[PDB]
Amino acid sequence: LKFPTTKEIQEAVAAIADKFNQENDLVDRFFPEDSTFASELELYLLRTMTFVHQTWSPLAFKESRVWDEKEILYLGRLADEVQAGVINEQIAESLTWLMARMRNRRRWLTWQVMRTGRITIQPNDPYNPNGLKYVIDYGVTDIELPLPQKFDAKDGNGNSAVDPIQYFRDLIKAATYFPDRRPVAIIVGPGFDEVLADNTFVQKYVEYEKGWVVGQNTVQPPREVYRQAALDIFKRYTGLEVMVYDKTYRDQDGSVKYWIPVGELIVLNQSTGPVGRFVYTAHVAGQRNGKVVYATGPYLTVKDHLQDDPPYYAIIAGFHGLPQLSGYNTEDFSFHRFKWLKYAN
Amino acid sequence: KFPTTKEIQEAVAAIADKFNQENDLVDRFFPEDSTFASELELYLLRTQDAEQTGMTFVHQVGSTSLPVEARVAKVDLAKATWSPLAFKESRVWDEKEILYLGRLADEVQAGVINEQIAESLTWLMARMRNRRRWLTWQVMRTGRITIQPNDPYNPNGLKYVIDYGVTDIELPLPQKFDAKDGNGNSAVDPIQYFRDLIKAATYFPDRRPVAIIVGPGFDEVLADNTFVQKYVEYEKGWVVGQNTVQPPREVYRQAALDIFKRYTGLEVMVYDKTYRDQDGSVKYWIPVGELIVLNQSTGPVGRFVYTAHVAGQRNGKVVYATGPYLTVKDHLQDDPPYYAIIAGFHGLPQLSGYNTEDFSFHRFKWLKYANNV
Amino acid sequence: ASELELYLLRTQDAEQTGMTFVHQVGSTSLPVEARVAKVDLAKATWSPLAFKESRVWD
Repeated sequence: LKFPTTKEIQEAVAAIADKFNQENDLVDRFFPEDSTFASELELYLLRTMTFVHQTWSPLAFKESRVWDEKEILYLGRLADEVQAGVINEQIAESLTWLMARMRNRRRWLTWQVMRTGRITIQPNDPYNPNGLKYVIDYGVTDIELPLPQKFDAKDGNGNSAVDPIQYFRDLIKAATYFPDRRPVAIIVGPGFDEVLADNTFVQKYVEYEKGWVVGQNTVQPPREVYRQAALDIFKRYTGLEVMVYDKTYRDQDGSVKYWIPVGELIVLNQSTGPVGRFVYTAHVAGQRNGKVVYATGPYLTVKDHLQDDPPYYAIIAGFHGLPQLSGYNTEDFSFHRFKWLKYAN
Repeated sequence: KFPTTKEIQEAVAAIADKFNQENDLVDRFFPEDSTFASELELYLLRTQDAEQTGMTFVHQVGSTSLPVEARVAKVDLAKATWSPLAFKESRVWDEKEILYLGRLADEVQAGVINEQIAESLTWLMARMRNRRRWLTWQVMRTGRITIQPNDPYNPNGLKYVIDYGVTDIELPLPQKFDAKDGNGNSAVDPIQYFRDLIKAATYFPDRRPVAIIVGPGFDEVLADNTFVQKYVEYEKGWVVGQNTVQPPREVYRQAALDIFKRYTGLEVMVYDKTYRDQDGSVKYWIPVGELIVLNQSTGPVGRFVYTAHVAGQRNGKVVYATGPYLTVKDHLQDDPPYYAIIAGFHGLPQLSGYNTEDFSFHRFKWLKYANNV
Repeated sequence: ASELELYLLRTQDAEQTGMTFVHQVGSTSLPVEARVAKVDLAKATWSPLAFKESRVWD
């Protein structure tokens, strides 16, 4: 008996989405969920006095994985009486892998639109069959930061060239007049402290406080300490937050890709909280027996091909999406909120 | 969220009526006809004239009649090897614009979709008509039909070389018209050239150039011909030695086609029309320079034939449609997101009645001289 | 609708004829190109303006 329950499918989709939103994350909180009824091909948006009296198209994606329906009716005709409970487990595992690659897709869109700014897709991706390309602009003043010189440059026994404490101090001085240019929080998912451990300017400044001079009392400040002390040291010196968030990536390559770039950093300066938006847009569904309706959540339903002489059993959680950038300024058209320097040589 | 089907058929008939209200040369030459057959006989046959005259017999009294030589239908016994090339097409719409118009036309879903319906129907009718024009003009300008994937309606390469055995589809020009000699003069009087064609056709019934077709301007080539220049000089009574010194080029251009049509007696017709095949360069069916003559008559040559409609037949014994059709395809439920309509035809234009006497048949020929632009 | 649809893009001409799609009958289908009309184009850039004006006499 291949009978699956539809309200129970909605409840299991609710449980799977509860598990998906259970694993919460920073980049999810930057570009959050939103569901409108009108797309109108509007992606790059603009958003930013109680008087005393007397440019894109919507980029969409849906998911469906096929299985062997002959294997399915094989097992469902063999295990006859406990068919429903045995098959609902496979329904659960199917919805698990479904929601897994779906959340990987949405979160993929978010970290791709952050660390690179733009979104262009290729036919060469094995994630998708066809891969027809579509490009989306950015609208930011500076997509990335300038550098005087790189950070993993060595001189002597162990020393890094430029001090990011002194450089962000100079940014504090230059942004005292304009507090929108002062970096509020820095974002680093994978490892970033091997260069701050190289800074014997900074290790020397720490042992100035600690009173063991590198030539007088101690011999060599061990960089393995500074690999997990440099966060507290850099925060004590400059005075901004450090947040560490990193995930895996399921693709044909199998290489676990961090979503923050390895090495350098990610910087916000203007504000704190959600930058931009993910926009759920409308799903095409059944028109109706009556009249039209647009889906307001990622719609999910089942497909049986028992009736069809070419058989294939699958399921689809069909919906359509849209990425939204940050609310642009009403003073200039380029709107800077995120930036990042680059020393990944 | 869809218009009516009989209203869509009436609207497509209205668009076809607006299309056919605009006539054409090539619509006059090859009017439509329909067959349930598909054998695609490459030639019709009709030949019985005074150039096929014959006469009765000198027979004596009281003897047996000397009978008729029956060479006509005996030589007419042959079989044709050709196959119809059916031309069918179907637009489609992305589901994004379907939902876009379902949202944007929440107040009036009828008209804002019916305008797109009329646009798609009329543009598809125009593409069909220009495909038929391509077929007819392409066979009339070369004698044969050839296909390759280089031509941008053919991504596939489904190529079918169809020839019709016209004897000399083209005409020898020893050189072009406007070959410059002396300082600069003409190589050949075109009118004296056409009267040489008549002079060769003094004994021949179907070599005598009756009417002529040309797409673009060749009149500047006429003005470069010092023969036509001297004709216009004698026409207005001017003398380049004595009366005038230099008339313009544009007196010559103005008087050239007039003096040509008056002296040669063949009707010059101009039917340059328009096609680009996704290349931007909208071209004329006849290229520049070279021109197509007719030497049999002026009248209908050939026949456009509708090949029978292949379709989902019915429950029982079948019958096919007899002209261009239309049907819609709704995929609002299906997994690939689209909507589509389809309206094709199955057909082929056929040539005229061949001569039943011999295999030779040539109502039209063409000569090439476009050596400089 | 005040569509702000400034530049109309309607190549509805006999100049843009193309041809019908040559296809082998009996074989599997191949539709005609709807991208010859349009595939993907951005939004229209206009500020759709307005005329309103009022007469007056004392």
